[PDB]
Amino acid sequence: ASLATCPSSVSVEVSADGVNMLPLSTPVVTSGLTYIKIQLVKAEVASAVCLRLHRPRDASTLGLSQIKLLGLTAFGEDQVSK
Amino acid sequence: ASLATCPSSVSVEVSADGVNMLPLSTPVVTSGLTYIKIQLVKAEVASA
Repeated sequence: ASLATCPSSVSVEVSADGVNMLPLSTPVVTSGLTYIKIQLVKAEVASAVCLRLHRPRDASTLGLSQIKLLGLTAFGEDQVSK
Repeated sequence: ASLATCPSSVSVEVSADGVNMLPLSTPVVTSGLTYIKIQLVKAEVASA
């Protein structure tokens, strides 16, 4: 409804062991985006994730609706050619 | 109310004589801006 409060850029840091927190890339810009998709080409073994959301371009507040964490569990063509 | 449709960048061109249309600068990004302000340091005599 009011995405003027959407963060300008978000920086994701992951932790397989849950303590060593390492960045993944430069903060991806998110201003003016209705649907935030961050694809991971390589599926990452993660126990802890830190989301550093930066201040919006023309706002001092953050308005958020839902966080989804899409992944696979341990037991939940090109792969043979090599 | 719904600024998801706000343009990403605007490129302003002026014409003192109204025919020779020429750019002023690189398009300034504007996505996620509620108030679009372009300050002109040197005031410009523009007809178009």
